Amino acid sequence: SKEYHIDEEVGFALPNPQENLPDFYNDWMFIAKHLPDLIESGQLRERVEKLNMLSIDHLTDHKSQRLARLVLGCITMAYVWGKGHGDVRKVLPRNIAVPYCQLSKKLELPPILVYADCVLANWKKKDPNKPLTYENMDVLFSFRDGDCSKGFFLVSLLVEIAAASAIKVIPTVFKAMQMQERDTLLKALLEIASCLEKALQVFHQIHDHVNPKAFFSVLRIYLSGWKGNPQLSDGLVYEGFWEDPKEFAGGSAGQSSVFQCFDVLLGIQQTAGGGHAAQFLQDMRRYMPPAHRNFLCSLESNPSVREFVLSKGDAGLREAYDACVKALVSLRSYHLQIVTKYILIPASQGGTDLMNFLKTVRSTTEKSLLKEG
Amino acid sequence: SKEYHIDEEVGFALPNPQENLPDFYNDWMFIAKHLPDLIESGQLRERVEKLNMLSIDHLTDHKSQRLARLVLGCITMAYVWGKGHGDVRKVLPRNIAVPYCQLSKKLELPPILVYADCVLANWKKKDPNKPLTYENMDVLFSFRDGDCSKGFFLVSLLVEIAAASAIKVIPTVFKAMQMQERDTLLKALLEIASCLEKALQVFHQIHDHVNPKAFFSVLRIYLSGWKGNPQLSDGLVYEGFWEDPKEFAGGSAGQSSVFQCFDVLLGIQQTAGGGHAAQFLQDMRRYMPPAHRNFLCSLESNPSVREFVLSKGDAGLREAYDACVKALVSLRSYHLQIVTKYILIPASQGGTDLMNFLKTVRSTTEKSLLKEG
Ligand code: HEM
Ligand code: HEM
Ligand SMILES: Cc1ccc(-c2csc3ncc(C(=O)NCCc4cccc(Cl)c4)n23)cc1
Ligand SMILES: Cc1ccc(-c2csc3ncc(C(=O)NCCc4cccc(Cl)c4)n23)cc1
Repeated sequence: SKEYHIDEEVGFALPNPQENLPDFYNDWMFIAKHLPDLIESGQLRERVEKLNMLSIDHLTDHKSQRLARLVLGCITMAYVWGKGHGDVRKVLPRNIAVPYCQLSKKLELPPILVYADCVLANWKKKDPNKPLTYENMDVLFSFRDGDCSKGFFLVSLLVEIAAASAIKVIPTVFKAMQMQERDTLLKALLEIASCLEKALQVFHQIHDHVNPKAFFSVLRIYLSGWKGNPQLSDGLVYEGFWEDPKEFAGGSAGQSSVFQCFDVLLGIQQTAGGGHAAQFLQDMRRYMPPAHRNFLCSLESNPSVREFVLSKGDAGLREAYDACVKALVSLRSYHLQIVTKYILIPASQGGTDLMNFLKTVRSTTEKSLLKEG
Repeated sequence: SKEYHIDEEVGFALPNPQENLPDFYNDWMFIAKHLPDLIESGQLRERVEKLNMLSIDHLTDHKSQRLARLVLGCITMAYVWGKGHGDVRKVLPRNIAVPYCQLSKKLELPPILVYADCVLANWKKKDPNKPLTYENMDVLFSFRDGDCSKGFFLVSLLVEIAAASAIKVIPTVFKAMQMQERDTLLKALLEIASCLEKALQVFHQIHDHVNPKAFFSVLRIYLSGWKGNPQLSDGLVYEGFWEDPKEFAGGSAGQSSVFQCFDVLLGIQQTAGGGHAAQFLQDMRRYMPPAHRNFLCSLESNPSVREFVLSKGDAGLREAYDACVKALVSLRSYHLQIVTKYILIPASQGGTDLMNFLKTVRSTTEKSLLKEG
């Protein structure tokens, strides 16, 4: 762990995200901040075309250009979708698309808003001395008023932070596998399982901050993409950067590195002969920061912990490994239970495909256990 | 150069491939060796459907179970595509599917024939002592008679080898970036550039040995997979193993580890952007020997050569870099020249999707140049 951009406190989240851009990009910042207003009042799209072409070079360091990608991503989502009710836009203005794509190419990310810049790069502590707890922090950007995006992004971010506690351990696991020290390894697996169960609570204790009208709410349509989307059948033209419409997938927490990482570590079959599930999740790595998608790979570069633990005929080891897998099914489940409270409930007078997707992943997790319970 | 299985003399190719399996696997070694005979006669699908389900216990050392993969592989393509005319099989026999997937999950490869299978692990020396040259060499397997097998696989392999002479220069490039030895880098870069030049020269001098009407021969039908293939809507069933029909891509020379690794090294980033071709080559990585994707990624873990050369304001070093890109572009252009000559022209008396895919891969290589202003 050196140049994988995994922070030891906040994990895959961008630590202390920059919340102010150079004055040069104030018009960008303005539209972005006042997203909820500009949309409902209708002038957003106008205020977007009002923008002249700005160069991205004044974005000197990593963090600033990161905030830029957030600012522009939102602006883009706001522009494409508008009030969200159906008035789409098939062409993104050159004075936005060109900077967006240039910077997007630079940071190695598709020119669409992703989990990495919408959750992990979209936050700040209120009082910089009080710890990272919900009541001490806030988002930087939301789409419309009462979309609960504050709570949605913040909790996910909090679960993301909570998982970092286990990342620290990973080298210990691979090292303890190499030098062949059962006791250290077993010890370390329990510690991971311990941290993954710690993540369950931040999920439990903090599920209070999303309103049952959040899917059916204005969100979800703002995180919608233009890949296989009937509304932009062929994708969005990024005017002055691409002669042709390009398709990019929308938002999915499949772009959260955390869960993929431990899916990999524990050898949970996430390539399992393809299938929408394992395949989707894979090509969702293309939407992760180049350093994180790189860390993921690197884990598979390492030998399987699952193949090791099997072969040792070690009861305490299996249980320890099972304890981690149990921790994931627990996580996936409470997530799934929370999801059903949000899809067949606000289906009141497409949403069942997701229900399957979740369940196939969770199932692949469950089938990984070594004691059937 | 460590645990990546990159032979000093033969690159990514299997060091010295095993010709004969263990005595046990003779029910297989027979079929595959007499495979052209058995397709035309229309007895292949039958002989396979009446076969002993030999267990994978007796194939042990690396060279053997890779030969096993090749054998089982061709057999599977023969059994699915039949004569190459219409008639198709959607299910693979328990007796041959199960030991194949047992060996596939074992060797961490997908249960389809691969470039690594039928090019890297498919050859021999007629005269064991003398150099690796065309006439000195012959393949181990084929599908039909005059089906263009030898030349295609052999020329590929010979270019793959020719290119490998550079893989050994890779560590220096990263050492010279670390120790910061400007001269050493420039030198090592010119050498890599020259290795690519030499491989194009090899391509020139042996291009003929590939049969002029190879694309249209049954070959392409036998190298067809079951991923986004209309003919196998849901993909092949490996029954006994997985109850569901599973989905895997047919052979593409985008599984050639060398070409991808020079893309990576020079920072051509074919694997970035999330676009159609971007996601493809990234997915083809899963169809490479495990030892090999790891190496590809290691390269990706390392600092960017392109970045380093851009930063230094060093025209000599810039030039030596371009030399490499030009050399990789030349390599691709000549390839595209012969692809046009073999596939476009004879179409008259998908054919475009292929031409487009190659062109972008070439274009995004040509675009990686430096000295432009
Ligand atoms: C509380 C409101 C939430 C709802 C309604 C919700 C809904 C969903 C839905 C519908 C999917 C499948 C569609 C997709 O993203 O591809 C999903 C996937 C996912 N969600 Fe959430 N989610 C919520 C909160 C969270 C939180 C707090 C986390 C933790 C960071 C999380 C992590 C994930 C992950 C990792 C996936 C990918 C599926 C997997 O790996 O199993 N979600 N979510
Ligand atoms: C002259 C006979 C050949 C023909 C007709 C031919 C045709 C093609 C076609 C149609 C593709 C795109 C389909 C795909 O693989 O996804 C392709 C890709 C490719 N071919 Fe060939 N090929 C030939 C010989 C070679 C040889 C000898 C090599 C050297 C190993 C080579 C290396 C590649 C590579 C690396 C790709 C991936 C795309 C790229 O890197 O630009 N080909 N070839
Ligand atoms: C840019 C971005 C990406 C992922 C997340 C995120 C964090 S936690 C989580 N679970 C699911 C998602 C997600 O965005 N999925 C798409 C569908 C969907 C989106 C929002 C609400 C609903 Cl109800 C359904 N997500 C947040 C932002
Ligand atoms: C399993 C396997 C994979 C790749 C190769 C190979 C080595 S060099 C090269 N160029 C293209 C390919 C290739 O097979 N691509 C598929 C399209 C195609 C192109 C030309 C002729 C035909 Cl018959 C088919 N290829 C050989 C075996």
